[PDB]
Amino acid sequence: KIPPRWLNCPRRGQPVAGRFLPLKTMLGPRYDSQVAEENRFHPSMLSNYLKSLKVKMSLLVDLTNTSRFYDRNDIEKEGIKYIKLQCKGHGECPTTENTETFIRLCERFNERSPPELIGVHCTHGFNRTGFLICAFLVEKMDWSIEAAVATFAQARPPGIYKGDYLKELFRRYGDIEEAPPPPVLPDWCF
Ligand SMILES: [Mg+2]
Repeated sequence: KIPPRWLNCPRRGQPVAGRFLPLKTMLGPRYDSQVAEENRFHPSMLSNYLKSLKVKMSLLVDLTNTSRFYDRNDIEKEGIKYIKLQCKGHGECPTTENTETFIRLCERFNERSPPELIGVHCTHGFNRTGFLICAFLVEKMDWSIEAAVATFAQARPPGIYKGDYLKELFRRYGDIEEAPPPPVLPDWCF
């Protein structure tokens, strides 16, 4: 069955720090009977959009822990590197090991010229996706965690919305006492 709350979720956010493109998961043609034409998001739709802007994606990081949504070959056949990065389950935020894995991978690709984007997606494109992007911005790009979280909230509204995720990012990179409460969600979520 298609994931819950996916149909109304925007396919992509704005790019973050000129490098990361946050996305919800694509769903291949296997789900066409459950998804109306206007709401589809096959992998081809992402690559055709990038081609239309003369933009290349160097790497797509899939944080879903499943291969049931789309065919990784639809990404790889276009010359985009595909990585399935398994993250801590049970609703917990990504571990320090997961974040190191993500940073080790993305640092091999973030400095290409000409510039290319790194796509990042979980099922919906907000919590695991925003957590790992923020961790990279702080650890490798020297942004403050306040700036990272606020930029991700404006690029992919409403941003990270699990309060435990926000608190863990501030415990790791700032002052846990200053972590913001989760945002109030928009009506489309439910
Ligand atoms: Mg096909």
